[PDB]
Amino acid sequence: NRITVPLVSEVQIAQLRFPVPKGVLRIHFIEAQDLQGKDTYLKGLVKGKSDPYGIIRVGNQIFQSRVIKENLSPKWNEVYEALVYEHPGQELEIELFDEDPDKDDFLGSLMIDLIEVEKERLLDEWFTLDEVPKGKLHLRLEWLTLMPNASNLDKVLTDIKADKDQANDGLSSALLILYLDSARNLPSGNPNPVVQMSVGHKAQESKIRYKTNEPVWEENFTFFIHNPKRQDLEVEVRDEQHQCSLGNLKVPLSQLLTSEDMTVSQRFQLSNSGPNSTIKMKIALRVLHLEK
Ligand SMILES: [Cl-]
Ligand SMILES: [Cl-]
Repeated sequence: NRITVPLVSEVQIAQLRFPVPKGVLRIHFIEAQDLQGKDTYLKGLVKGKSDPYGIIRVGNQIFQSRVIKENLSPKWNEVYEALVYEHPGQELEIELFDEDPDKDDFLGSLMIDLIEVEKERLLDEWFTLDEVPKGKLHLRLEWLTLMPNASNLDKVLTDIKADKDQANDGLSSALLILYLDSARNLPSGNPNPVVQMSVGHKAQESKIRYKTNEPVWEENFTFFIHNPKRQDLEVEVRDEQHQCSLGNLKVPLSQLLTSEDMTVSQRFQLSNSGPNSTIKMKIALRVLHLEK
């Protein structure tokens, strides 16, 4: 005969690791001057119709500028946003081409070291193009860091408004980083649950889970955010089998602006779902900031 007291505690069985951006590089693709024109043997009629455009690379992210026609001093005035991760020796790569009817001619290249850009926070400079006889490109580079509070949001939003360079998909004042853990007690008692997350027009999807009302995903996602004060995270759970909804969740990102470290982590009640139907997530907001 015994009286038994079990000594139980929470133990870390394992650990998921996901990459996170070290920051956001805002790239102003402004203009070039004195680019290489098209060669001829003797001088003649015409000078050669050059139509420059640029390809910009940061890691896996690629950006393509507009083609401006018949001009060796192109003026694009465009702006792109690239996520930057820890990756030693990583560079901003730029190649300029002439849009031709056949093979597009090469108009020069540029390779800038990021950890140099990070160090400078803000550049606004002319660079002499590499691998060409002549040509210079005008860039303005902003290295933006992640802040764990909304104290400076108001100013970046006004800067976004004042910035008049062309942005294909607008500019961002924040990143949304979230962890999709699992869901409980989904409808019917099975479906093949899949989650679709969106902020406005940005959309991303989880993997499919099969024949379960208790799906586990353990996936992480990152979204560019235009304006947290306005935008909602929309979460829809669907049955891949029958393409219908299993419930959804709308989360105004403004709620995060007033939370500790702008992060909430909880079980969320699903609407348009069963009773006690829920989804477990972590959701964090980080405001993009240019400091000195
Ligand atoms: Cl490239
Ligand atoms: Cl995005």
